[PDB]
Amino acid sequence: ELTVGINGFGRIGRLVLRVCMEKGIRVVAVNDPFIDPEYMVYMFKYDSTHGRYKGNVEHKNGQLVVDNLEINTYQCKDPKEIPWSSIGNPYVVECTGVYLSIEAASAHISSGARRVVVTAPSPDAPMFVMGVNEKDYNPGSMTIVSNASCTTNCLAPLAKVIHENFGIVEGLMTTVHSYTATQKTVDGPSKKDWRGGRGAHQNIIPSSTGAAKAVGKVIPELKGKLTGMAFRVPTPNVSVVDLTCRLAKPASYSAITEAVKAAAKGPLAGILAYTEDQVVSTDFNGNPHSSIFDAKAGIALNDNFVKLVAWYDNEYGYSNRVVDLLRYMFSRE
Amino acid sequence: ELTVGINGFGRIGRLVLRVCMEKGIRVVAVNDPFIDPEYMVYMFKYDSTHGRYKGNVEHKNGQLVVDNLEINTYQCKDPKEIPWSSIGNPYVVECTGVYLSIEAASAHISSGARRVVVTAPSPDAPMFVMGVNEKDYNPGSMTIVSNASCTTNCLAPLAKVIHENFGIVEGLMTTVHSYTATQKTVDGPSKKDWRGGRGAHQNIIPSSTGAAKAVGKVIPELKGKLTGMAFRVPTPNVSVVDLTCRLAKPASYSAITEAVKAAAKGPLAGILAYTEDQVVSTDFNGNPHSSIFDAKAGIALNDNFVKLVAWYDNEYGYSNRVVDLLRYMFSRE
Amino acid sequence: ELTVGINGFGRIGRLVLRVCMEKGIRVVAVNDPFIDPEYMVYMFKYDSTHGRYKGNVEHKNGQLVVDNLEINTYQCKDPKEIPWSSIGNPYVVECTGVYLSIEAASAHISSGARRVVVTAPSPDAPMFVMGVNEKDYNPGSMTIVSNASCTTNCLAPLAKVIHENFGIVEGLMTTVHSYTATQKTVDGPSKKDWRGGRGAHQNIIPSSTGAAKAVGKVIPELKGKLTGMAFRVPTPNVSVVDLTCRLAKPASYSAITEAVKAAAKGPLAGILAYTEDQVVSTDFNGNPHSSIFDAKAGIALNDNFVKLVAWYDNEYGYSNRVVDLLRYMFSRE
Amino acid sequence: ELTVGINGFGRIGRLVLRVCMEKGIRVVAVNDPFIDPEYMVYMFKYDSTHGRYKGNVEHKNGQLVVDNLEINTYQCKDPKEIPWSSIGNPYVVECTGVYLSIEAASAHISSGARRVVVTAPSPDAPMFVMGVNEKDYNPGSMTIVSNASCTTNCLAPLAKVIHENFGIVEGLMTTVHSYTATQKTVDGPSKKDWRGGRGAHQNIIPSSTGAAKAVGKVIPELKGKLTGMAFRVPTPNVSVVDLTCRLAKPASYSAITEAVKAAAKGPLAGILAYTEDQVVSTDFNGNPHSSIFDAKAGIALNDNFVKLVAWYDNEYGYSNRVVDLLRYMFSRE
Repeated sequence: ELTVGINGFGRIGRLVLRVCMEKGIRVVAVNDPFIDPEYMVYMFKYDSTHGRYKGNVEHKNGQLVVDNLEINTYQCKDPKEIPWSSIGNPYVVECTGVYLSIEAASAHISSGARRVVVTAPSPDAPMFVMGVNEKDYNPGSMTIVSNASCTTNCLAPLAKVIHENFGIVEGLMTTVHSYTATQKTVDGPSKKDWRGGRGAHQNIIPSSTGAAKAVGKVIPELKGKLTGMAFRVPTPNVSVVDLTCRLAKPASYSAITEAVKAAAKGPLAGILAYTEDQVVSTDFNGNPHSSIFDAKAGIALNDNFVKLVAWYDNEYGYSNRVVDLLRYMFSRE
Repeated sequence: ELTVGINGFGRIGRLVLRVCMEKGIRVVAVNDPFIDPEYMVYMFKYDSTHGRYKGNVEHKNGQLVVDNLEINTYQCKDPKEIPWSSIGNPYVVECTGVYLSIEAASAHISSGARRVVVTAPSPDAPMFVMGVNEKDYNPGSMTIVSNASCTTNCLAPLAKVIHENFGIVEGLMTTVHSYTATQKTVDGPSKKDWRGGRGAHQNIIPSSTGAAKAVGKVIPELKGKLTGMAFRVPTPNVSVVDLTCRLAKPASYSAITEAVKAAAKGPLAGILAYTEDQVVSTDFNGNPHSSIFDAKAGIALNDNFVKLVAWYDNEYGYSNRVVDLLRYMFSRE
Repeated sequence: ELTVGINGFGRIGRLVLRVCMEKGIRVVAVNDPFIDPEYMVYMFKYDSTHGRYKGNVEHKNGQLVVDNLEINTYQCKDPKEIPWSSIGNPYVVECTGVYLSIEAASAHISSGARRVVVTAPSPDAPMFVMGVNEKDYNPGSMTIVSNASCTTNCLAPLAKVIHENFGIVEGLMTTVHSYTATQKTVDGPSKKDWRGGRGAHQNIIPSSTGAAKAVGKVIPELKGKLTGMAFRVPTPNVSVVDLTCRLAKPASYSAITEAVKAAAKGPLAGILAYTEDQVVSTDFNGNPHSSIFDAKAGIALNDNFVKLVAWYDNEYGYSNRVVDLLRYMFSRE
Repeated sequence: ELTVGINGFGRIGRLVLRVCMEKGIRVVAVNDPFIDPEYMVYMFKYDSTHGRYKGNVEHKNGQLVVDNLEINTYQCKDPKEIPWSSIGNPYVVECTGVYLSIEAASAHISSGARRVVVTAPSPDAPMFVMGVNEKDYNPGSMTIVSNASCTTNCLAPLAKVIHENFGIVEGLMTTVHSYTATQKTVDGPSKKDWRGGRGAHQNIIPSSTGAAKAVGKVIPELKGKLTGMAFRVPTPNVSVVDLTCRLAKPASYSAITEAVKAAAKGPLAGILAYTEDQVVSTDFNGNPHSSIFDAKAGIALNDNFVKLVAWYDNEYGYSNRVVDLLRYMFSRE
């Protein structure tokens, strides 16, 4: 059926595997040049933020075995050398962060991948946010695709609802974001992101993200109407979007919440959720949604100028969307 | 000369004492119903975020002795019972957070305080931000005063510059704020701020603040043009203001930075500072400024819609302003 | 059958309720003077370290409703005024930390509690560690009992195995322990534990515990042979015991691990667990065991002098034991 | 006079530079293949744990300029290619962690370094702890030397005092240690230290250290009498030694503290310090001592079996000793 190969067994690769297991999608191979099979077992079995894997994990004859599913493993430094074609022609999830362009990722294709999903923004690959524009995917012309960013996946669904109901004249986004693997435990080297080299654990760290502007790629009507930035703070997971926007049509705060509520119950079900509870970040650790609107946290200056709040599990929600995109793409073959 | 009595030996009271020592202002008494003199020594001598006191601290004959300065100590539960009049008639810094109204704080006056500064917003007491409106202080009519909040003290100076140069049509503020003493180490009781009861250390915690709106009290032209909210995050000190505003007159980002730069060098010197360095929060721990503009962290969508970033040491900067206000008030007797 | 009333809805009270639900023990009432029913719902529904409650929680007609179980709620400041006798005569779990002595806790009895388990060490109430000395419980004479401390519950089972196999001549314990509700977010007041007032999140904090010595109360042969202390560190949950002991009979490290392994598989199953994996603290969050021996972390200088390591979820493991003690006590009526 | 070149501008290299400035030792060059001069300025100027550099730092003409001292900079990947001989023949501090053996470090020598101090334990280079065995240094035969580890530098001075006064029959050490640059922000790859790959900020992490055993290299009478291990915890700096030892001669706890006190006031002044205050870890951030004995934190089971506690700033204290070792070595030329 749908079969999946994963390149890179970092945080995304591992959670993607977990999600595939949960959604019953067959993973046929994992490739990582650095992480051997016995070590894969350990990294998958135990997880500091998401807990122990709820099934069984073992290594056998150079294979990763998860709940009796035997998964091939490779240690190729070059995508070109991965034998995708010898193990069916799976969809490939590209999680290394190193092959973002269509040209770079196309290496997978030449080695036998039927299609490729890049788990990061791409300079040129078509970008998709489930619930927003996946229907623009076209199998006739799109062999390599991007699932955008965790952040864009949180903001876009919310921007869609607000724009379609009220009209976003212009918006500026801040994401208060958990620290990540690219960061440092103590002040260390990060030569093209100096602030990002500073102790992740000790600091609030300003960061530049194209995540808000990129919404204009999945919602063309918003091109040039959004940008923003980030603060990385000392939490290990879960992040929050803080969107300040001016609306075309005037909207009471209650009209806004009612619109979001309706979207969550209906067309954006499973993508955008809604809460009125007095929640905090940990309440969304392990939440599969792309975006959870926080009604009570937001505030309006007036009917045309408002600040909207939405939570996202930047690891798990995004990983869930990657698998959702694979499934959708496959339904379109 | 100017003499100072301090009520409450919590974080603010202790740093205020430290600042008084640093600026050579004589503190004649500290009152706290709970913290005995020997314990005062310990709490003042050692500080997890601001380091050890750089001088000497001892207890002797029921007095706190700091760098040979003998300071009286009291343990009164009721301001009315504090013998201010018997030890000169000092200005009193009210740091308990419990006597915010003019009526409540007036207890100090009836017991002999010449004037009172409330180290928190007040329902009715006149509110002042040094560098913004202290000149509206009037000794003929104002015996009880408020130094506003740490947050308002960061935002107001910046809002002044932006408004006076370009005009703020409307603005929405978010402060990413370090956790505080009102918070909890683990999920515990906070019955009129449920989110604030959740583990401070584990969570990004949305919080409601009137700090942005209160800017309209010190800058009347901005009444009704500002509001905002907060996220409390797992850092012990230093916070950051994130102001999204629409400007009347169009302003390039460089025009904005040049205006702020000029204010810092001139009329707002010692209050508002300016940086273009790749800074993070810890870089401002122990900074005495009310607000440090971060040129490179901010971002503009266009000449009329911008997001501006300013740092503040919510403990030390504010404590410095409290003492500055005392000194100014005294210069006006 | 067995029915349970819980006094105090703090971390222990809440997890005890959770465990009772999990093990099918009927809780008939919760008393807390400060936490109202609607707030109880919130505190139980969401948990920063243990995640959302996996069932349903609502408030109705002054009752807490958990998975359709209607639970009475009270707000009595005095145990004497709690109507235990009016709702059957349940076993009472005393979790406030305020009524530790037999005399203080007996208030529950006079108001109708059939028996009382104090979830903390008691100056005089008989103390029990499941798997070690519960069989010494006697329903004829013991109406008020203590479940000791989390720490003692981790150390005692391990000490039992080591003593019975090899003989502990003497031992010194350090527990590296997560911060707790008694600690402070920032340097604040703690007049009979000065170090414990210091910022929990910023500091390694030495602490005095009678937990190791108290093992001599549940294992009489070890009276006078054990003591120790603690370091509180910036983790929200899960702790670790570090036991340095001299052995009577010489024991290779492999002999030691084999003994612990056998104990875990057999007589101490469900109390003591055993691992040889490369684990860290988060791997034991939500673990119900009293003690998980870490084979590879320990180290021996020689056959008679060794350092042994055992993990414990100081919240959940202990809460499980409280309920286990209730069940055992009931089987003895 | 004494001139110093530093290889590697990581945490140690930077603090060593800071210390050299403070103690008036001339640093003539810094080499780092990755960190360019402009970036060096930034990394030295700002420090998350130790605060901003208290002087001036600039880059000019490929030179690092600190308080008007012009320092050469190089970007050589191979020690052999560093022009030590062209800039006098300085002592070289080897801080990369990559050239630990006499053979590897000798590359510095062949390129003109007069002597080399390795800022880490070495498989074969003579190891020194200031205050313990520096007098065994011999310039006739020792061109390459090691300053041992931060941990060994904390334990050895304390062990010396205890052994010389009472006799250590055997001891087991635990160090509760702050996380370091080798650790990871979130669960990531660490193939020869699996536990050390786990999130540093979320976890208590058991770690194997030869630091206690290595004391037998600087105090020969203790060879085979000491070993231990570590727990890495979520603090950015400052660590603590927890030494459990059996004594030959019986010693009251007061006898022990009196011995340490006398050692600190006399022969080990500037190396070992002594406190009876209710201290916590942050109280020692920026402390230059190798070891600060904590009298009140320790505990004795009896006169021959005791647990002793000593703090160390694992970054700054060690860096100070490196420079002290350089100075001592030079006094011996």
